[PDB]
Amino acid sequence: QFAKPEDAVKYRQSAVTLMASHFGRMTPVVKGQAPYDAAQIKANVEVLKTLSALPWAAFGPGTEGGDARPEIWSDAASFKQKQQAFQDNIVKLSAAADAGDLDKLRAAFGDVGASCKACHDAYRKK
Amino acid sequence: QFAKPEDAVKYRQSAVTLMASHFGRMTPVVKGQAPYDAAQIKANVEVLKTLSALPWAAFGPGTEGGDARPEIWSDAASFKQKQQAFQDNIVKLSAAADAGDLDKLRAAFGDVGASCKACHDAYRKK
Ligand code: HEC
Ligand code: HEC
Ligand SMILES: O=C1O[C@H]([C@@H](O)CO)C(O)=C1O
Ligand SMILES: O=C1O[C@H]([C@@H](O)CO)C(O)=C1O
Repeated sequence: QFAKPEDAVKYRQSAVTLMASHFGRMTPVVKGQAPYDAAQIKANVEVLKTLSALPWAAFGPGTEGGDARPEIWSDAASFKQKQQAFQDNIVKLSAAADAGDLDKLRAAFGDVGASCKACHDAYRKK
Repeated sequence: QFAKPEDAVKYRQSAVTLMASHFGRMTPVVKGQAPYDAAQIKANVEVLKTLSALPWAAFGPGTEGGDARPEIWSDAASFKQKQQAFQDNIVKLSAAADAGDLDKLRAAFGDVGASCKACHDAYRKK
C-alpha cells in the first residue's frame, strides 16, 4: 500500500508509536499506581491486539530505512520468529485481560515487554 | 495516557497516518484499478474501524498543538459533531464491506472521504 519505501517507514513508525502508547499506558495499572478496571483494560488490550499486527507488513521487501536493521531482511526467518513470539505473547495478554485477572495481566504484560525488548536488541538500530 | 501535551500530538499524528493509509489504500479497489476481494476489504475495513476511533481521545483538554485548530476546543460540540459524522460514515463503510458489495463500498467510501475533508476544512490548520 506504499507508493514509495519512505511511506512504509512513516507507516511503521506511526504504528509502533500507537502500539507503544497502548501498551505503556497500562504500566500504572500493572504497578497498582492506577486502579484496575477489568472492562477498561479488556477494551484497551483489544485495541493493542489490532495495533500489534500492523508494523510487520511495513517491513516488506524494498522498505529498508528508518531504525530498522538490514538483518530484518537478510535474516527474515529470525525476524519473523521475534515477531511471532511477540504476537503469541499478545494473545496471552488478551486472554489475561478477557479473564479480568490482574495477576495474570501483570505476568502477561511482563512477557510482552520482554518480547519488545528482545526484538529491539537484535533488529533496531541503536 | 500522555505524560505531556506533545505526547498527545505525536499520538494523534501517528493515528491519522495509520487511519489515512488504511482508508486510502482502498482507492485503487474502489476505482476498479485493483481487484475487489471481499474478504480482503472486510478485514481491512475492520482495521480502519478500530483506527478511526483513536485520534479523538488525543485532543483532550490541554493538548493544543500540531495542526489542530484551537476551535477544536472552543467549539467542542461542533468538532464532536464532525467526528461523530465521520464515525457514523465508518459504520456505513463497515456494513458495505461486510456485505461484500462493491457498489455499496464505493458509495460508502466516498461518504467517508467527504467527511474527512469537511473536518479538515474547519479544524485543520492550512
Ligand atoms: C520486532 C519483532 C519488534 C517487536 C516485537 C517490537 N518492536 Fe518496536 N521496533 C522494531 C523495529 C525494527 C523498530 C524500528 C522501526 C523503524 O523503521 O524505524 C521499532 C521501533 C520502535 C519504536 C520507535 C523508537 C524510536 O526511536 O522512535 C518504539 C517506541 C517501539 N518500537 C516500541 C515497541 C513496543 C512497546 C513493543 C512491544 C509492545 C515493540 N516495539 C515490539 C521492532 C520490534
Ligand atoms: C475531525 C472530525 C477529522 C476527521 C473526521 C478527519 N480528520 Fe484528519 N485531521 C484532523 C485534524 C484536527 C488534524 C491535525 C492533527 C494534528 O494535531 O496535527 C488531522 C490531520 C490529518 C493528517 C495529517 C496531515 C499532515 O499534514 O500531516 C492526515 C493525513 C489526515 N488527517 C487524514 C484523514 C483522513 C484520511 C480522514 C478520513 C478517512 C481524516 N483525516 C478524518 C481532523 C480530522
Ligand atoms: O512501552 C514500551 O515497552 C517496551 C520496552 O521498554 C519493554 O522493556 C518499549 O520498547 C516501549 O516503548
Ligand atoms: O486518504 C485521504 O482521504 C482524505 C481526503 O483526501 C478525502 O477527500 C484525506 O485527507 C486523506 O489523506
